[PDB]
Amino acid sequence: MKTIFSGIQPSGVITIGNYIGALRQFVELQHEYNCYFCIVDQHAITVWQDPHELRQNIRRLAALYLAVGIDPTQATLFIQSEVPAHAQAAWMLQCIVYIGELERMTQFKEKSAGKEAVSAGLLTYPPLMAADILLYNTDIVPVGEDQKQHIELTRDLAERFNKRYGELFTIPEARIPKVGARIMSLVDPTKKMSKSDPNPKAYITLLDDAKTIEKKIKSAVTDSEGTIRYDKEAKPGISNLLNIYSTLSGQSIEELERQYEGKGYGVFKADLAQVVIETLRPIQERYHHWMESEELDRVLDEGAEKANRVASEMVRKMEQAMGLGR
Amino acid sequence: MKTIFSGIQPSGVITIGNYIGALRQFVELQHEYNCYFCIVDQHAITVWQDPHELRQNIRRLAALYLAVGIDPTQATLFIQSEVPAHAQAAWMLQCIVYIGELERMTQFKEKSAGKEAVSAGLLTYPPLMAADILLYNTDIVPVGEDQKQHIELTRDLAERFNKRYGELFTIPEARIPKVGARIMSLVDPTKKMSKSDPNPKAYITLLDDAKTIEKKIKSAVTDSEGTIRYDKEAKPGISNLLNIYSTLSGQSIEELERQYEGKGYGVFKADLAQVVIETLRPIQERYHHWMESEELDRVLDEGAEKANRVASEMVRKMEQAMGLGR
Ligand SMILES: N[C@@H](Cc1c[nH]c2ccccc12)C(=O)O
Ligand SMILES: N[C@@H](Cc1c[nH]c2ccccc12)C(=O)O
Repeated sequence: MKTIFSGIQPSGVITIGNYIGALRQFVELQHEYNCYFCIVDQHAITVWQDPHELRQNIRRLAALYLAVGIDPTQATLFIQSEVPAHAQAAWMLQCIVYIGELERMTQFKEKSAGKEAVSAGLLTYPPLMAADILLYNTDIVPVGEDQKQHIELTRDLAERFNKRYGELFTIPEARIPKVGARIMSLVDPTKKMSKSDPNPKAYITLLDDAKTIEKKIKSAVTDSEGTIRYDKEAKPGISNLLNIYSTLSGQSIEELERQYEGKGYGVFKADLAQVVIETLRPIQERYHHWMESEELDRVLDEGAEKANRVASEMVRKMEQAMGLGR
Repeated sequence: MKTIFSGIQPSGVITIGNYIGALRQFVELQHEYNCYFCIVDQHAITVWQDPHELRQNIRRLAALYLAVGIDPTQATLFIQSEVPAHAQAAWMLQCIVYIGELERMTQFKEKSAGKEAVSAGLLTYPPLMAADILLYNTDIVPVGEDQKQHIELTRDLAERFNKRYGELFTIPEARIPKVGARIMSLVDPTKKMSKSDPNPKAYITLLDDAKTIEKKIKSAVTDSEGTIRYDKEAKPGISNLLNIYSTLSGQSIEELERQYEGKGYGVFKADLAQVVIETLRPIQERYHHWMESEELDRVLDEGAEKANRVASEMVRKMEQAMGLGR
């Protein structure tokens, strides 16, 4: 089948927005395509991290990905650092990428007006990300609007390498998410929902307990009209809430409007709070079952193992072309 | 015992000056100290390389080191790329080093007034070099006046890592060769002898054949005072020769001076030429023996093994501290 590579920054918290926009759809994709889900812990180290928190967030993320419904026998789930080829191929590519290319990256602006105290990791992480991708001959890389820049560079490195040393890598394509909706902040309906929002009331986490989901939805910003009708502009807040309600319950927007006809936001919010709790419940159940189970490790184990099989043969061929070793 | 780490760039052409200044001393030292001789092929790739050449020079140099007298049961001799812990540890170190430190690196001058098209690996090989040294707890690194700068950085990185994560690394020390024998070039006695000299007659290669040694020596530059007397200033050429002669035949400089009291440069050169030929003879043989012998790879294999055995361990500990993997 076609291959798909997806790197996951270990951070132990993914929003209902991530779930709805991309994650959820993967459970389907994993039968049509050959998926790889790498918990890129080496990339997470480019910025300060607490060792214990990071070690923890790596298990959390794997627990949660399985909990959501990723099948470890169908797809491949693994931790980046337990597959050495990543770092090995990262070095080889660093050697074919020019400094300029990495400097002119619309993300290295992190150098902040004379910071200087920036890890070289920040500057060099793109060639590692190219490795993550290229090592498995991936075809599609499900990234957002923002990442596109990195995809292009890996595409460039792939070809540069191919022409200099021979046809080895597959040029990857940056495919966008399905969504067709987008989940906005509950506190500012114009802004997009994210884990990195300074206000916790802005998002709902797949591990938020009922009491907290109840609390956050009540607070979600609506408007003064008092009617449950879809209106992108004019009624941003309601329209968002309706969007969340609809994708999770399977009921149309037209349907939900008709249902909440002469009802106000008070009950609407109380209803939504429920549909969310009813939807996260099994996930939070399964998740804890995975955090307790030693079967988790056995999964990561065969994950790496399956990944290593391919990565290695790729590096072998890379070292072969470059002229390294024997 | 104490550990000594030495990275060797693959070039297959080491001069009689390198030999006299460092190599020779190791055939002895390898019995007291724990020595690692790493053929840094990953570093050699930061600049344009031809696959065949690099692949070749790696053998040639392994052969050479054994020929000169490195006892593989006593010391460890391995190729860099064959021990993954090097790249792995290189990445983690790139993450605790700031971009400034790498730019203010007095060697990055190869940036050519803004040539811009330089391999990022060029800007980043210092962290790899720190890896190489640090992975083996090495106490001493025999580098010349030229590399000092890099040893300073690795001393720094090592110190930084230890403070953040705890005592793990030995802060190495750069210990130079035994002073007195600084072998200048055969054509310019104020210039140092190097494989990188554009005039072939400025140096003698451990594999230079008799006819070539004879011709280069004869053309060695001398003064007109026509006496075989040591004179650092005034008589540079003769003092160089007297140094090459002395260090090889074991005679004292004065001994040679007296022994030549009423002789000219014609005979002195004819004598020197043969004592050089006599010294390389067994090396050139042992070198060809090793080259075609399949035992070479076996030696390299047990080198990887021994190296990896320690490297893997140190990486495991580094990953532990940084918070990577499981
Ligand atoms: N920084 C990217 C990095 C990344 C690493 N490996 C990947 C694989 C696929 C897509 C992105 C990546 C992100 O968080 O998305
Ligand atoms: N550039 C140094 C690099 C080096 C790599 N690995 C090393 C290990 C020890 C000392 C120096 C190094 C040289 O050619 O000498």
